[PDB]
Amino acid sequence: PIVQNLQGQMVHQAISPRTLNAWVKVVEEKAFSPEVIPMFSALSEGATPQDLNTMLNTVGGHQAAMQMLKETINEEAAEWDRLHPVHAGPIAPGQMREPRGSDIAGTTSTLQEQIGWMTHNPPIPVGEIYKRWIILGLNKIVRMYSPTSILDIRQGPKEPFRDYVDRFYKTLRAEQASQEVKNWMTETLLVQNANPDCKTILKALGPGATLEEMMTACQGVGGPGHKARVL
Amino acid sequence: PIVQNLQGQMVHQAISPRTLNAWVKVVEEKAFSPEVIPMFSALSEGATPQDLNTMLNTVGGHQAAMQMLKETINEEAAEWDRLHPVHAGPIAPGQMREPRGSDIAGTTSTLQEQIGWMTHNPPIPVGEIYKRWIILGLNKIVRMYSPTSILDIRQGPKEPFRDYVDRFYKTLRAEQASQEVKNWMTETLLVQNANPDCKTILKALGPGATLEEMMTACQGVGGPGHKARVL
Amino acid sequence: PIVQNLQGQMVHQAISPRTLNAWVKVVEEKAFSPEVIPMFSALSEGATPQDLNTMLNTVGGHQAAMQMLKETINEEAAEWDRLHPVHAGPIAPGQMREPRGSDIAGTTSTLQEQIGWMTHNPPIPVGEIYKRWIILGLNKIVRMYSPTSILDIRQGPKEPFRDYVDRFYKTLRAEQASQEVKNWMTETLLVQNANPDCKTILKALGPGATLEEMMTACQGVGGPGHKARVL
Amino acid sequence: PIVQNLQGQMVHQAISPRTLNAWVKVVEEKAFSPEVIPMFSALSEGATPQDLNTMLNTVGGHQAAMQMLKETINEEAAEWDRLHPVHAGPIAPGQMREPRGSDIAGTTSTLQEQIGWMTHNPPIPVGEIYKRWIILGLNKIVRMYSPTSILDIRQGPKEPFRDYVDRFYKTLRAEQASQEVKNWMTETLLVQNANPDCKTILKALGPGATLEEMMTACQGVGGPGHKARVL
Amino acid sequence: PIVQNLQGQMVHQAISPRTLNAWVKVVEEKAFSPEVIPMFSALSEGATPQDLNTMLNTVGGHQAAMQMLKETINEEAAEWDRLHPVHAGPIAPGQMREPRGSDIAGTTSTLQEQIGWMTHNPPIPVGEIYKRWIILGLNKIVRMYSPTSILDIRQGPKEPFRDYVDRFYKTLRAEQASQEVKNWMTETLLVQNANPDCKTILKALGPGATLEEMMTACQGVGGPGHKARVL
Amino acid sequence: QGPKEPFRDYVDRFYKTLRAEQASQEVKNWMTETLLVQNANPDCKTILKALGPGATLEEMMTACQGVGGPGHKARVL
Repeated sequence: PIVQNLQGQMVHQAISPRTLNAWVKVVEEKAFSPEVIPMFSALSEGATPQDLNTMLNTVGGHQAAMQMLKETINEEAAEWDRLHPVHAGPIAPGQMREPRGSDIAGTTSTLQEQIGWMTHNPPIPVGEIYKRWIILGLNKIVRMYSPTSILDIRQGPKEPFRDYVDRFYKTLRAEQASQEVKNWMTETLLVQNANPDCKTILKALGPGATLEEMMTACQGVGGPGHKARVL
Repeated sequence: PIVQNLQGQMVHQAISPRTLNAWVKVVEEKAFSPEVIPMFSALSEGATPQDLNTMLNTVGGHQAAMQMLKETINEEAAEWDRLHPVHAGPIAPGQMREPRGSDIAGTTSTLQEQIGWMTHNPPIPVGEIYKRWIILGLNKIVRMYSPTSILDIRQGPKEPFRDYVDRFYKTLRAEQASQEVKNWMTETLLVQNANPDCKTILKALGPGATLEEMMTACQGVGGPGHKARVL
Repeated sequence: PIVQNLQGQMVHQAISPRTLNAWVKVVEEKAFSPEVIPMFSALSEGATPQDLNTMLNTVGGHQAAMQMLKETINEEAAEWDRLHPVHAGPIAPGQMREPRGSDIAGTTSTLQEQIGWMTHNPPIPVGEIYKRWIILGLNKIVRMYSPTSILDIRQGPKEPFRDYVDRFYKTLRAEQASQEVKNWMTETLLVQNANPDCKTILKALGPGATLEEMMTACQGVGGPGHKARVL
Repeated sequence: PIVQNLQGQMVHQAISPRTLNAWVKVVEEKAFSPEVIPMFSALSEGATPQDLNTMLNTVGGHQAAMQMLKETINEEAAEWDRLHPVHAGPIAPGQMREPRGSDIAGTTSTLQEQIGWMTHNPPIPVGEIYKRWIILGLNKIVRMYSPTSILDIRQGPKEPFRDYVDRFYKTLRAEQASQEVKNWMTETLLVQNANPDCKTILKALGPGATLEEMMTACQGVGGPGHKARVL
Repeated sequence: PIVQNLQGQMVHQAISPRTLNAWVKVVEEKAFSPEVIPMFSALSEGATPQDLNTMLNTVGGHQAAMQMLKETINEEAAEWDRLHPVHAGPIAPGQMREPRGSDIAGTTSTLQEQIGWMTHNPPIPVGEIYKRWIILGLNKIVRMYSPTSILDIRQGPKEPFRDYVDRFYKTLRAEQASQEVKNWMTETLLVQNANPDCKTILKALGPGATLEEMMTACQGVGGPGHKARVL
Repeated sequence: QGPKEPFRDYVDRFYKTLRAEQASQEVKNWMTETLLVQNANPDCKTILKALGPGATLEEMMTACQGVGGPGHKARVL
């Protein structure tokens, strides 16, 4: 990845072996889990596209989903090529002819070519753009991973409040919805998908109370509430 | 976070993957433990909001607790904007414009501009207030987790003094109240929750005996309040 | 190996000891997997023959595969020497005496003179061609471990679409044949070996379906055709 | 080792503990197995006699075997005073003097002096010969391979082709004979030590077949060779 | 300890937790073995007395030998004081009062004082004198550690040659006597206490020869030797 | 070499098959050195081992004549 600042101009240096192996181990046990999307951003320091392509090409046994992500990245590349300012093709001598949609990715451009417009000309943030296109494909994969749909989720009569809340919040991560819509859904969904025992104390707490306040009261009641022999 | 000073100007540096693994791993083993709250503060050198939001967003199973913490952060941010000193509307020419409560949060703010208000014009301690709000949310989380009260922690007939004192102090970590008030209560609580036979040594020392003095006496009697080594 | 640019002339830095440990460890967990082939190139910091050769010599288990790869390299080196433009007679003093097939290889070359022709004079791709030949040999090695052929990829009466897709993707990584033909083949191969119930729901999608469109349809169906039972 | 050139004259840098750990681990996992020799060579960067001798001295349980290696190093050293130039006795003031066979090792040399003839006046190849002497002695440790011979390797009735190949390549590294002799012998050996069931298809494939061709062909043959019915 | 030279004069910088763990792990799993003496030498980078004393006091459960080691060092410090006393007492102003016999120990000398006489004036390697005494104590300790005397080296009837030669050379690690003595007993002892079957082979090999030849002859024979007699 | 087969019958078999070896002289010399020890029966292999490294056919034949039969049946007690 591109590194170095204090010791002068940026230099692309190789990915550390430990980081590559550590990433593979995370992928084994957190294969399609929503937690991977912020982890990927944190781990991938230095915006070089070749390294990002290398990370997606080194995936093991359960790789299949990653080729859909690559096809999605190509759709975004096609969007850059034709649905954004297209360009003539020929350029006036003295300019590096500027990247095409597929040149953003590893498909038609090499490491030396990409690095050239990242430091020998005013920077083009190709790695940020390529990474953003990867994140857009990752949103689809986490959405498809999801086991049960929100209307088919319901709290059992032998199911605690802790688990019911945990099932909802874990499932909510894969939705890909906006904050305003998520807040609207959350307010009624808790009452709507509840069991009768939980609903008995929840309706008593009722509208107005925020997440923490409802949770504080509900945790105090405990388990699946009424008569669950918790004392 | 933004680092460097001895080497010249400050630069925003991405967090280590080792630090991220250590955070994920302690969350995997000690998920809701009170030991996490001092540990998080010690780990988080440079409280830059974007990086802090990423650490919360990379948490596994207990997403519901994290979202309750996020609502607490929104509640504190809203409180800062409305109830803590207000800042004027139309900013003066050539100034960076002081952030509002919403701008403190990584969720509703962008990095380049955020680095600018934290490095150009006079210091704004946005990281420290954001960290304090996170610590307050963590204090709320240990309260949700706790299954028993400090009045319910009591020594069994065959349970050692060592086992009892450990439970009492582990439980005490999440009891949040005034130190002067806690001290005043504690003298009764230590004798109150001990088993009858083992309570005898605590009673024998009487008024003015501190935990060191009690522990020193407890070296001789040993175990669950045993008959002494020499009769 | 040879790396450094902005901070001065290139220096032949030795490989990390972790790289040696990781190389043995990856072989221990997954010796014949195709995922090792891109991973090997990510650990290459200057493709200098002598240190790249050390990786081949440190393998234990599947020694026969490595020895076969070495036999293949001898043929590729000979192909460069004889089937590609032949090397002329005696040269004058002060020249680097143009590399032949066995000079590119570590077997008849010395490291000091190898570095000399490689980069003391304008760069020559001696390490790059050697690295590329190794990838060609690695393709043969992973291709001899796969039991099932493309016609033997089937779906049972109780096998879900996701497992069938996973087997197809695992097989896709073992292809080693023309990409354009393979893509154009992929369009009809999946529906061919699908059982009537599976085939019937797949037939509804029709010609020219994209990978995302196909996966979206597959995600909806899930099971071994549309409507599960006893599993 | 002594390193640095572009950043100033070379300085002695102590070897990292992880290098010794890798050497000990290799010995722990597979004591005298052939993998140790390139691992030792890989970690012998710089090649200063004192630094190289640390690995020889750090071996635990198997240090008695290393006494023979130490004897071999002294045998090669005795030869440096005999088969190689004997030099002369009176070397006049102002020289670092071309060392004797016994001066190569740390036993008769002081580190400052040893480093002195490696960079103060034109470098002496002390590390090159010392590293080679250790490799030559390690190349005699192959003799210690208890109950291991090519003549004992005969494939059983229910033993797969891959087991036979594994056994053949395991003892192949212990041959210690010339490459031409190995090739001439190899043609007979491959068919000779095979079981009758797998030998039958090798006979059908017949003369003029290379190692790659035979190994590639045998993938589709399966197990100990195609099994018949019990009727 | 004192480290580096590239940035300027050496800096007193504490050891890595990884380095500290390596020392604890080696001592816990290999105790007081002769292999720990070169390991300690390689794990003690930078000759600062305080840090060397700290290494001895940070050892795990088995510290009895460590206390004896410090006691033997204390006697050596007393020997050093009386060995050099000509400069004892008053000196001309501008001299750092110099290290006396007890000041070689980190316990008697303050840290700023240690660093001052190490790094300002022409180097006095006080930590290397302290380490020489530690190595001397370790040399005493291995003799105590040895579970057998050299007079009790013998081979049982079902005991193999590999164990007998290994025991003899392992014992020679702790003998302390000059290398001539070790060579001298090797010439005559081996045929004396070998088991009847092995003893016949050693006797039959007869006068002269070297360990490589003896080892080679012993390897063909195998195990505790053939049961039947020869001539 | 068989159980009751002596060195003379065995060496004759080896030289008979070595006539049709059809390989380089250098390879034949390398094989010649180790084949007699490798293919000898346990009892008769002992003299070949006893002579050890650097042996010549003249020395080996001298030794083989003196040990006789299909090898002496080695004592234990």
